[PDB]
Amino acid sequence: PDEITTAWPVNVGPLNPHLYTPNQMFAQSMVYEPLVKYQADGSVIPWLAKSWTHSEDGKTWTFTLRDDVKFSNGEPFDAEAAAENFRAVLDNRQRHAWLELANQIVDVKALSKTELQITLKSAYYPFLQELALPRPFRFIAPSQFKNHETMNGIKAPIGTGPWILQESKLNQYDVFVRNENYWGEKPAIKKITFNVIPDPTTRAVAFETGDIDLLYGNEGLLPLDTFARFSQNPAYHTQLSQPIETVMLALNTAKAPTNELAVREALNYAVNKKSLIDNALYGTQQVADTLFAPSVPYANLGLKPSQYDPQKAKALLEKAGWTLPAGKDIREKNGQPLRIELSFIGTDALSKSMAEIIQADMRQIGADVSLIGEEESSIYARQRDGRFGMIFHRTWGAPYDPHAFLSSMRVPSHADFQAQQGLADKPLIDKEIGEVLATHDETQRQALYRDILTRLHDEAVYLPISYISMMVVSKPELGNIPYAPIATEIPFEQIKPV
Repeated sequence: PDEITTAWPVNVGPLNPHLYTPNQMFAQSMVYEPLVKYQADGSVIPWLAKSWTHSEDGKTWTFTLRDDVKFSNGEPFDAEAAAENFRAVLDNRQRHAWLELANQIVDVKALSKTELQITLKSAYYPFLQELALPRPFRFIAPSQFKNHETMNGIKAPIGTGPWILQESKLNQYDVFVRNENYWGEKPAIKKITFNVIPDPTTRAVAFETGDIDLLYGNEGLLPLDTFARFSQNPAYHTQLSQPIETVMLALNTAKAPTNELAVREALNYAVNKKSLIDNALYGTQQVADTLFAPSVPYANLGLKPSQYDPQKAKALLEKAGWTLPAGKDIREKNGQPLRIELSFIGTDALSKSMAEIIQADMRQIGADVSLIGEEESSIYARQRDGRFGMIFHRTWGAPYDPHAFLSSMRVPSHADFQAQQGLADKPLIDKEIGEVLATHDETQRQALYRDILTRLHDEAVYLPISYISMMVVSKPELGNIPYAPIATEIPFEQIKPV
């Protein structure tokens, strides 16, 4: 009644707060906590830090910490424990290159038990928002470091947060219980069991049978026709949030024939996205015309959508010299067929379904898309090294969008750098992304985001497909299930059946 059972496609991992896979971000966020806490309005509030000051040049910050917080094993949280966490994270600095605060922090020291001083290389504006992320700047008890580090593993995953990992059984389940000595608000739920169920259909079956009480996740959570059925079944409860991030193709500007602007612009008019969403996504998601929805901070720019218009796509191709050989449906230019490889995770039925639609729509304008569905490791390798024509991709949701997603475009081992590498203006874009991150002149910050997002739109680097939502299927007794401000978090401590 105050215990729930839910599911996740894999175990939560070791819950090292400072590492990535196989740790699951939402589980790191249940056990470990930040200095400051992200809010839906884009601000942060005091959290383990009660307050803070900064220097006039914006580079030196001093946080006053709570003095009443203990880790779940009774050891105190104080500035020394925080400073040792920052050292453990930055001892592995290379791994966090995607996150610009990890390159900005030049020193962290405890000035006393309650005062923590962080010095930055520059006046990095997103500092507090990156400190609020699920990882890596959250705090494990230093006693649980292994030989004074975390990058080589941890002992027990001891955090300050409202949940404690009770036990994990690999390939089976993970069980958390409420922290009875939490410094903040006491959750209503006392125990949460996660059953490991990798297949979406099997998840839906688990819920119908009553084996689980709650499913919570993005558009991959369960089959969408099933979800629509469940939303009409008065024995169940369902929800669909307002959109949290964009799903899009990345087009390789450095690889033929996507290296041609006119080919990328044509592809951007070839897909009927509303039909795609109604055919493959059961009508449950929203059409996307831009990298970021106009509701994302800094991104209400009046960018012009490319509406589905196969006549215009064909015209653009014809004008660029891609015309149809006698008796053939696939265009050719300089003897080369207009062929494009579309990469995605082959096991993933929803991705395959979308890819088949996109392939069919692009065949109608004379582009031959070849589907390359591979296991996830091979797709991630392709993202990193630029071995793709088109690849499925997504943004990151709040509080990463847009700043941190844009920051990462500079990192060479990410899909977006690779996709953009054929642009003559790539250096300028990357210089402008560095400038926007440290700008405190609000007019210049808006102007730099407008320039970067407008160049990316006008160069047709992406094919935005949908703004996707979180969705929930639950037993009615759990009541209304809230959403967290951070798109990757699950706010279990806010569920309040009574």
